[PDB]
Amino acid sequence: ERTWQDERIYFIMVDRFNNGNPKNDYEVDVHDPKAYHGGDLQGIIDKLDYIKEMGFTAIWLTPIFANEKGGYHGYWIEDFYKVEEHFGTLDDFKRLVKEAHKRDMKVILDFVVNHTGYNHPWLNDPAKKDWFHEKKDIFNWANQQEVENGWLFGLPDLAQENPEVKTYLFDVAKWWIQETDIDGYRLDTVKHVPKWFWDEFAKEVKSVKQDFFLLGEVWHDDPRYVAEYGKHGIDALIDFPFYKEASTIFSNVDQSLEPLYNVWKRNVAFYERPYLLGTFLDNHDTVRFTRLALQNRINPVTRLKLGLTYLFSAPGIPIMYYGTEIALDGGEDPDNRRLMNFRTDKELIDYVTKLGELRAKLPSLRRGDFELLYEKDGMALFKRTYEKETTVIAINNTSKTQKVTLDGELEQGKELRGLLAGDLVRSKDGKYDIILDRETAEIYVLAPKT
Ligand SMILES: OC[C@H]1O[C@H](O[C@H]2[C@H](O)[C@@H](O)[C@@H](O)O[C@@H]2CO)[C@H](O)[C@@H](O)[C@@H]1O
Ligand SMILES: [Ca+2]
Ligand SMILES: [Ca+2]
Ligand SMILES: [Ca+2]
Ligand SMILES: [Ca+2]
Repeated sequence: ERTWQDERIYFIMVDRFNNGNPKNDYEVDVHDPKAYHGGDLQGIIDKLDYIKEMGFTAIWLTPIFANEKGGYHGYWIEDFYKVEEHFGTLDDFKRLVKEAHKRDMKVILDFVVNHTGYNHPWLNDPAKKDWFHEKKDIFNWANQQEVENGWLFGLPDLAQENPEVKTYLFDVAKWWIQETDIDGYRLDTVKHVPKWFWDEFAKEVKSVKQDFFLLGEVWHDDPRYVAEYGKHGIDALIDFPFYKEASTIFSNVDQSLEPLYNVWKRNVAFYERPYLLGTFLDNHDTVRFTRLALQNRINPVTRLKLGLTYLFSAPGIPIMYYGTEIALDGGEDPDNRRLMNFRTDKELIDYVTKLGELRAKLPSLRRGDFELLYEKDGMALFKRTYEKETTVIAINNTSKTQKVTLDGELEQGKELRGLLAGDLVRSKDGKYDIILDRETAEIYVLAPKT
């Protein structure tokens, strides 16, 4: 049966994906990095087959609720019960969900509880003074209550301690679920909101949809800090510790993969559900992984193939930011949120398709254990086993041809059939000699000798 461990997520910033209706292009200006660029819900529906053909099983949309001026990204909300006018209507969104569901795809909406836009009407309502915390900047970030009570980036910080605010938020959470039949929320700014709140929130949204999925963004690289939030009703967490290592290691050649395995081991140590961690090479808040490769003066296509190979073969829930599949460039926010281009070379689109198909086909890649057999200076072998399937993931992140011999770590008398690139390694006297040319990868299934 399908579980969230089995899912692959395609992550989209609505305004920056596909402008499928030019008639809602209000003040659009593609040459202003802080304007709306036109991407909308019709654009998303038009590309669902594109997304599915890459092997993606779910989509995550940045927030669709009406924003104030300047809020192209969706995080400066003006009305919690309205679809943003640039993106479409409520009916256009219900059709998106129906069309995703027709293709067996899940829909995750980005959901904000922490704050409103700078100019939300509530700020003028004398009866709403107590809906917001005192207007203060966050200074001591080691003070968790200051982090929870301060105005993040000057954004009006909602007071969940007020039961009217809490009820409003639960009410709206439940409404979108009941009205549009979405499958989950990606929860923004989870660490700026107190833990007791998430326990109650979780209980509310699953009371209306038993299997409703929550993915928490807890922006921190310490897994002990992040994992505490999984005890408060949030199913899955964004893996910033994975990201930190994967972005760095795969953006240049001749770098050790071992820190990624320690990320795993630490995930098993600290989290209740270590397969339910969202893994990624970049996102809408980081520099593009392509930019990291460019900065290192090295071919980004090659870097992405190795990184994506790891992403689609390691534990977790892969989350691929729109544009990864065309090596879309971009520096810091807002330059990491460039309009998508659908008319490029297809090399990475096809590669990603292969990887998504292999992750779907090979249950060891979704549910297997995860063992490190060998790692030296970027040359890595991993093993995964699920029931009677054994897979070996070989990533040569070195600038040399590498030969590694396994002798004991695999059952003798068999062969490793390469499913990514067609390699074949037969057991010779109980040994498997694995050869990979520089900056290549292969995913092998252990099978009878042919
Ligand atoms: O105006 C400040 C800031 O707000 C938004 O940032 C988001 C971020 O994208 C989320 O993933 C998360 O960390 O919460 C933030 C606040 O909701 C905009 O995305 C950003 O461009 C802007 O500077
Ligand atoms: Ca449009
Ligand atoms: Ca608006
Ligand atoms: Ca807060
Ligand atoms: Ca080693």
